[PDB]
Amino acid sequence: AEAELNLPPGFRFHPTDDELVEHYLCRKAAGQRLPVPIIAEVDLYKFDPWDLPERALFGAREWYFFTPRDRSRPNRAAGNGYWKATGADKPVAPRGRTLGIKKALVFYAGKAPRGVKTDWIMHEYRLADAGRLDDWVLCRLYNKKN
Amino acid sequence: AEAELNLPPGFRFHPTDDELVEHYLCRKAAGQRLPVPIIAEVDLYKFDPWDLPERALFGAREWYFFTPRDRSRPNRAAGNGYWKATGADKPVAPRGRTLGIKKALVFYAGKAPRGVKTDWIMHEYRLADAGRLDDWVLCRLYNKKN
Repeated sequence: AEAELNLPPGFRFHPTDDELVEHYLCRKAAGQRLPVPIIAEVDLYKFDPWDLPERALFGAREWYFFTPRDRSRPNRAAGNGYWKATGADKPVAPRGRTLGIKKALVFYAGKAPRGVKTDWIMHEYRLADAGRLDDWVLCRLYNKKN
Repeated sequence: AEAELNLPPGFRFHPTDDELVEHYLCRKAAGQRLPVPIIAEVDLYKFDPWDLPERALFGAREWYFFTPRDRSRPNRAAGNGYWKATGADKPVAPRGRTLGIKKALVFYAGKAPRGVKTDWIMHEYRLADAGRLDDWVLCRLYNKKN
């Protein structure tokens, strides 16, 4: 939607875990210029997931945000519901002593534990004692039934 | 590997079905210039899949070839083995009266039916009476355990 501002057909943003952490999350936490300004900044955990694509700077099937928060926890309260951890923190280990951590979540609309599973999924990527701060995480959102 | 000749990190070839058919297979069968010259041409069904990435013009996890052949069939003999259909032809219907067909295959090394399943997968994309010829198909190859 502004990954539209350059490319030949079939080319699009489809980073690896090493790339998301190394050239996006890392740089934002080090106050480095991003390779391109395509990740929207939002107070994400204040939202219901269906109000999120709003709002993203690009994307049709999946969306990318910089939000404030994490530093390991099953769950993450948000909007009029909560996110529930779908797996374990997964080490993401770029070249340096840089260390990322991705975790997968599912939104439940409603207050715990009487919440109901939706098809909204999120991958939260946090700098997990890498090096570069707290402070920012980088999230990829999307619905299972696209 | 030469999708390397341009782009910002996390950007790469990751086309949709509509895009593969519309701007790649279609153009090759109409003798139109490709948006970029990144699809290798090979006599694919003469090969064993592990000799294919050779050979591709780019790619680390998945690979794209233009090969001669199809026009619907469970199976496709190839190399010292055969490909076996993993599902049904799937309509791919870009904007025009253009109509593609993707089908999914699994290689079995060995002669039928005493062949043994490998983790090589292939998506064959053929122009299925679209419009533009026979003649070329467009294949995406990759191993399940990357």
